[PDB]
Amino acid sequence: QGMNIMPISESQLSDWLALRCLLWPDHEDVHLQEMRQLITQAHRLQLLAYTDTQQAIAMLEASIRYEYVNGTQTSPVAFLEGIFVLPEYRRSGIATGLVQQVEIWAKQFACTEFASDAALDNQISHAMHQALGFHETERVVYFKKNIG
Amino acid sequence: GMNIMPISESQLSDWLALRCLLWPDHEDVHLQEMRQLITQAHRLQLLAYTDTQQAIAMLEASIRYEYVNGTQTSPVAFLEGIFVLPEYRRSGIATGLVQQVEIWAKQFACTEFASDAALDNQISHAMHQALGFHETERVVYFKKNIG
Ligand SMILES: [Cl-]
Ligand SMILES: [Cl-]
Ligand SMILES: [Cl-]
Ligand SMILES: [Cl-]
Ligand SMILES: [Cl-]
Ligand SMILES: [Cl-]
Ligand SMILES: [Cl-]
Repeated sequence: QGMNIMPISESQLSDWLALRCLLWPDHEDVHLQEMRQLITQAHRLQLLAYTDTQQAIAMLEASIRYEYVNGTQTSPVAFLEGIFVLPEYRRSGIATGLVQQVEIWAKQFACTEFASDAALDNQISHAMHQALGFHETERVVYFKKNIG
Repeated sequence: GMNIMPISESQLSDWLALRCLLWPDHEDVHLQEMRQLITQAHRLQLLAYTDTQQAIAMLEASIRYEYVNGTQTSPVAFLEGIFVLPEYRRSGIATGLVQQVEIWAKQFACTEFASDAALDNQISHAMHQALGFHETERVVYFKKNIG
């Protein structure tokens, strides 16, 4: 009679896409191509939260990382790839419940650290991360060049 | 006539000495990390030597198969670290060290060469530009404990 978290199945790709496009606006086929791979992967977790009326109101994606993640001292570590809750549902703390499901899952992979990141100019994401129990570790500038 | 060479198991001394300046830590920690690196196919570590066979620069790099911020390809080469003695920077040995990674990376089927730096290390940012890198993203990292 409230909210409910579940790992995403192929049957729920549309509900996943609808929220995923709000988080990361992009071409539908790019999303779907990625979504279909992720659900076959053991090192990936993707969840949806539903209401009574079967409305998908939140999603989370996470991974297990074996390469060095900034701010960490162990490997592997869990990593938050994306989380999105509809505004009307933020005060419900379903985001806390989603995060907690990753930790149970990450514990299976012998992880003791759960990392994430956010754009430097997105302070709201910084406030959200702290509200979920994350603390800041490092601020980083990324560079790259083409290899000719 | 500076010479750039991959680091052998008998050059830990020169490597350690430059590696300690770049990342101050304790010797036995460095050393056992260094010994592991040498055997790894996805890793490259170089030293630059002068005429007098004085070690004046070092570089470490890796191939990354997991997502690196700012890139759109996988895998990518990644600059793990680079140090040139202050006195030898004006010689552009850092440039010659980067080039050796690219050749190595090309031959690993990479097309992008990524790196990062602490936000408060503007000198590194100036150095990355000097080496031909351009900025892709600025990012804050977070963490919480599980067990
Ligand atoms: Cl798999
Ligand atoms: Cl359903
Ligand atoms: Cl959210
Ligand atoms: Cl980002
Ligand atoms: Cl190997
Ligand atoms: Cl330098
Ligand atoms: Cl860093």
